[PDB]
Amino acid sequence: TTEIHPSCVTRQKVIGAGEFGEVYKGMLKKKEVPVAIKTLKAGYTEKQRVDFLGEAGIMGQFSHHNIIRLEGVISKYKPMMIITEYMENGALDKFLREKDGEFSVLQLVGMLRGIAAGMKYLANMNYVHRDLAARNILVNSNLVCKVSDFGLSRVLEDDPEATYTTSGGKIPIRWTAPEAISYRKFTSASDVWSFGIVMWEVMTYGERPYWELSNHEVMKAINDGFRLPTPMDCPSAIYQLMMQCWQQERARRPKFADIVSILDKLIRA
Ligand SMILES: COc1cc2c(Oc3ccc(NC(=O)C4(C(=O)Nc5ccc(F)cc5)CC4)cc3F)ccnc2cc1OCCCN1CCOCC1
Repeated sequence: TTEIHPSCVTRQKVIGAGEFGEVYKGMLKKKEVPVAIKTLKAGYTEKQRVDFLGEAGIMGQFSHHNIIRLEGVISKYKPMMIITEYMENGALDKFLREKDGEFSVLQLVGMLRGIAAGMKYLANMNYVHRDLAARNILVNSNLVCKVSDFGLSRVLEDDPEATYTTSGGKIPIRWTAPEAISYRKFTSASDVWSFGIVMWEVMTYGERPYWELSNHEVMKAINDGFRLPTPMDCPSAIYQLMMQCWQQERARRPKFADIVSILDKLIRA
């Protein structure tokens, strides 16, 4: 994992903030390159500093067009920084809502193909995402979609003195396959279930899955056999692909390799 020299980075503008810390737009110096810069909140524990840097090391392993690129880290000075390629259009779910109705079906299917190609790469690396959702897909100015994991599932509001703490990150119920909710059996096939949910987010221009249902209401519906309905102006072939992703038996779900091929074929026809 590349350590970046602080003289090569300038922070220009905060573009997001929370209890993790902040995200900035900045430049990385060759002509300079725009970057996102994620910082660590002041007062982190040694566990948080190690985890923060450990996540950057995980991201640095990947090298794919449809996976957010890590330029490097600043770990030797404060504030510590994770420095990534900049994605002009931000998160996909927000982007689609801002662009409601403004894309052709072919363009939306192209976004899904890019996400699937990133996931196929992750699957071939034996990496299970566990939080595949449009909020974790980033969009650049050319509308290229790239897989990321900011780590929202691993922010914990546990009291530092609590008797009971969350172990192993929280799970996004509306995005998670049934065998992963029940038995914590997370695999690429449970990611494929999540991909089907992303397909529905995309074809609805960012509707919240099951929005009228509580989390328990969602798990009951799925267990009763309910599946998200066909969005208006969703082609039949795309909805069939969604339904295959949502097969109760994980062995019957397509592989990300298959999804990429299926989407490629539709795009050429
Ligand atoms: C808040 O706004 C933005 C945040 C961005 C961003 O943030 C991050 C996302 C993920 C990570 N990931 C990580 O820190 C990690 C990760 O992703 N690991 C990982 C794990 C698995 C995997 F497959 C890939 C990556 C943990 C390391 C780090 C980030 F800093 C990265 C790139 N571009 C961004 C653009 C943003 O707005 C652009 C302007 C949008 N406008 C729209 C219109 O309204 C105004 C705003």
